[PDB]
Amino acid sequence: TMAFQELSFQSFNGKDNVKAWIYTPIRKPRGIVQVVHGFGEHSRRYLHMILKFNEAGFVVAADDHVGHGKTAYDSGNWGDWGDKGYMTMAEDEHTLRKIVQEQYPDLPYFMFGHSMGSMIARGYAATHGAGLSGLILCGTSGRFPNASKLLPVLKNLIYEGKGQETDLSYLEELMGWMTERIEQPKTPNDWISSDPDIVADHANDPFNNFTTPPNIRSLYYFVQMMEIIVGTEWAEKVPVSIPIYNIAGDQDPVGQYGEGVYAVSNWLVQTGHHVKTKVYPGHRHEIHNDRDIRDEVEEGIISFINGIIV
Repeated sequence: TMAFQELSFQSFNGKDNVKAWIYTPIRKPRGIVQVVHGFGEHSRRYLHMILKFNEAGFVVAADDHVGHGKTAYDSGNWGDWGDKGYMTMAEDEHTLRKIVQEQYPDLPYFMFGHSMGSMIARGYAATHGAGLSGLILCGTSGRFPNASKLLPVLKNLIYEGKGQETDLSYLEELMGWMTERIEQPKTPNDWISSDPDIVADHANDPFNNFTTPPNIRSLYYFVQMMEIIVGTEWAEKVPVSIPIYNIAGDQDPVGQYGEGVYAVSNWLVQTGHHVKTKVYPGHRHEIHNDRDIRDEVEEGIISFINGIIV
């Protein structure tokens, strides 16, 4: 058996080589947690959480998705998720899962996803959820504003040959509203946290994407991933054998300031799932990075997982 590992595998899109890591506990492993990062960030922002999971006895698997992190940094491809459709990221998560479960075949397996990573996790739980012991969603979305609107527009642009073109105005339409509750925001990303130092670190980290907006087909995929997970029509597809932990800050626009986070919990409860929810008052998107609650947020996830393994 192997401990800390660097690995890589070919993407579902057939062109990108996905960079990934496995972190193992020193104690006898009790479970696996697969960590799925969000839009424009990367998996090594999560080292603090990963080490907490390691010290709880959990193996941790994480990759940098196509267009992100070391995957984008090594290839130079920051703006194209490829030509195989919106499930590309969920399929790459499935590949990493099979790799880590080949090394640890008999452990309870949990998936954690933050932001777009919770959208990937939610779609994954509806397509590959067989075998999951638990699902943790952080900073997830309800019905995301303007997403329905851009879907046909982007789809038409694709069939017109514009798929690999880049246009910043579509992302700004999708995302530009998100500082709306913030008095005088210094940056368009101030909604990630009310701590300016976290926003500045996010901006200064070269493995986050501040160079290239995603091209038109990649934006299409993003909006598809937002829309395919909406309502009980999505929730019914998630096996009720998977309990769900749903956490967010109530100043977070992604989840409509607590309302859409509880809407998602309701969709799942309505369809027969066991759901535990926790909304942290007065916090924006990245509750797991806010330093005044970070330890509490991580302990809550571990306590949820321990409750299932027990």
